[PDB]
Amino acid sequence: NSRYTHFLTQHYDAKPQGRDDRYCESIMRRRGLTSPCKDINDFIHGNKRSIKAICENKNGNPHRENLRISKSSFQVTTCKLHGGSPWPPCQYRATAGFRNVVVACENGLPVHLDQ
Repeated sequence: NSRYTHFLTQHYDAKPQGRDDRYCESIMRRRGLTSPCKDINDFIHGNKRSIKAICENKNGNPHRENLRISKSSFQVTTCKLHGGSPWPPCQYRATAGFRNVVVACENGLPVHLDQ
């Protein structure tokens, strides 16, 4: 698993078209993160197998206490809440970045994104 499933719902979108403010506003609503508005949330893009592989030597290294960092870089879109209210409509500003990602793994599956 349930935590791996939750990780995908909250943090994975394979192939976005736009990666702009409108995208953030749409996907945050679709993934159930707007009641109340989540303040910051990252979405990782690309192939699911590469993300799972962070949990193995194939695409990851030990990081800090009990986390793992990816060897490869990923396209990641950060959505940051704008305005002063916790309640909809939730307005977001998007950053379309590219970087290594840090996760915690359990039984070989990512279950938490650091962020």
